[PDB]
Amino acid sequence: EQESVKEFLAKAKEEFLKKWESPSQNTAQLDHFDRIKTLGTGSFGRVMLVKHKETGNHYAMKILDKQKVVKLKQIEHTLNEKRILQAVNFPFLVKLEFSFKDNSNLYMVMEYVPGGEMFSHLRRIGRFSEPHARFYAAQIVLTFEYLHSLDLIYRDLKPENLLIDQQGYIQVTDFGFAKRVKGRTWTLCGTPEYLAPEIILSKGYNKAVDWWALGVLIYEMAAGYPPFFADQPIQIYEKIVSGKVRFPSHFSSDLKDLLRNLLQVDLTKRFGNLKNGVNDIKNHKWFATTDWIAIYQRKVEAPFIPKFKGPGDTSNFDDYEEEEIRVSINEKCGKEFTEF
Ligand SMILES: CCN(CC)C[C@@H]1OC[C@@H](N)[C@H]1O
Repeated sequence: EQESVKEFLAKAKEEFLKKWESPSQNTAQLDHFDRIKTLGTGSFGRVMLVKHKETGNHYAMKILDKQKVVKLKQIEHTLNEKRILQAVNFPFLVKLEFSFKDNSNLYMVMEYVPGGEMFSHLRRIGRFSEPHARFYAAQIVLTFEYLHSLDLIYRDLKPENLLIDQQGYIQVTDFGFAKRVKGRTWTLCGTPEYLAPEIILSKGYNKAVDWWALGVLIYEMAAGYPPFFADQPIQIYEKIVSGKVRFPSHFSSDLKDLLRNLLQVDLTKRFGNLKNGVNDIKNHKWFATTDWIAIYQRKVEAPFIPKFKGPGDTSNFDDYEEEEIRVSINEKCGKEFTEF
């Protein structure tokens, strides 16, 4: 690589390691914010729009119930997410602004991105043109180059985790499965449609699983549906391990060639995991029109700008039942979350 790229990544790792070894803790509290609206809900918690009472700034507050985080690997993942997010810095990653805990919950307060999830926009339009898909894919390539150079694996790439910001660019959210890994790792995690074969087969795996998931994401953006789907996960898994994929006729030859090399079932032959690393992807013909420095500097005009009215507009997110944020009189699971 060029010396400027090598020095950029060396400085990035220096800055990450300093925050990694001295994590920030306890930088706000709950009654510093007004609650506005629930933006999403899951098995362990929810994400809410909030407004800081002194500054008037809007944020996305993720709330995790400590008593639903029971398994050893669930606790490990919860601690991974906050330690990594407070240490990273890159143009296409959502920024963590505050974190804290109380008797019942863990809290991560992020910048609020009002344009909504890529998933919503993709399902509304049907599919993205190849130049449109390529604009988003280039941002993921640069983000994985950054994360992998810090010895981080992301492990949750899917359209629901890619938010579109006020300039039409991607902000990646949800680091719940992200982990710092020297060598291999073994946990079964991720959504079935995006899982690489070596996760399904219970092997020790590495950063190659993120490049497989990029292949799935690019296919889904350009086709409108993912390459492997079925009603039961076991059926999805059979398709993934088989080594077969059918491409729509409208795909360009260059797109098909890139996807065959990302959706390579043999991890030792998969693009992103060869001796030239990420540069086999950056130099592929499908990316020949991409100005990689212009993308990083956000100087390229985006395919579209989301419609919203201001920094507190919630019209690009959907409606959920509004439930209490109960905080018990007694502390729960204090020992497990001491480092949070
Ligand atoms: C932090 C790990 N868990 C909570 C125990 C949450 C999962 O992380 C990835 C994300 N999509 C979510 O479902």
